[PDB]
Amino acid sequence: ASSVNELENWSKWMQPIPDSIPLARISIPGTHDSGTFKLQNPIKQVWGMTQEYDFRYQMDHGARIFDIRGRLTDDNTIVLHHGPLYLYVTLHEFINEAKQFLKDNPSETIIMSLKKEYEDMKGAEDSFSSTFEKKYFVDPIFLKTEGNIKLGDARGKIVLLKRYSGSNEPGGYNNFYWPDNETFTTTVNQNANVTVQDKYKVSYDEKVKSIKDTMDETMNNSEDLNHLYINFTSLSSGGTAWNSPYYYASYINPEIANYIKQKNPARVGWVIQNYINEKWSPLLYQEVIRANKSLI
Repeated sequence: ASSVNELENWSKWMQPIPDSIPLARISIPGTHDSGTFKLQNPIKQVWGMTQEYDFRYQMDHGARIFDIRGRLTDDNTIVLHHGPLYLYVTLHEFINEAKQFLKDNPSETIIMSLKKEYEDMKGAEDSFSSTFEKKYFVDPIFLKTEGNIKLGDARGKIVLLKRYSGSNEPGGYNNFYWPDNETFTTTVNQNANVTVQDKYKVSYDEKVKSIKDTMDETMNNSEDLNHLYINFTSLSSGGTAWNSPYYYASYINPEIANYIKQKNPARVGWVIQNYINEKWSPLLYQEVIRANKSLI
């Protein structure tokens, strides 16, 4: 029906968006350190938890991008980690969850970002990349197309955003530089450029500015279909005393959500946040999705 109302369905919001629009152009809600939701021990919670609900919950709240951090085991499987902390979640669990969501809502697509979080468990046969490629990537859900991937091709599939080196299988978005604690720009492939604001471990003030300035850039460089803009709102600092990603998220989330609503942009980019829920005032993920009214 191509109605703007259809964006209101957090479980089917990409449905109204045209097939020819590059994913890069679409404004997408995403979560940071997505697999940290099973942590219960208060110490590991004030240190590693960045989400409080599961993968399926996150997706039903609009999230389509996932920050998956892996670790190679002796059993030659990949499990989710957060630093040296074993998250009681596996890659199979995530993919399993992604497939069931895509089964229910085939109009949707989920973008999976994969990074190696901790060193290979001494005893594994293969390396991290080959193990991921032989055992998992080989599954059909994974889109094997490259370039400036469009919505139409990715529908009902999982698009990879490689954040590991050593790939030997075409598919998704190639791996790229990505320097530590910074905002930068590079080229993914021959059909796409990237701009990433990933200033984690920085002052609350410097962070908010960095988010807003990167968002202003995308706001004005809106129609540039060949440009990726990944804006991380997530922020971590020396916790153990109200300095947790949770304290920051409670402020930054409504802050940015309002900023979006107020500005009413045509493009906000790929906004990767911590703690996706229904507690904060304006709702970040909702404003990000609504900014796609432009494409309709």
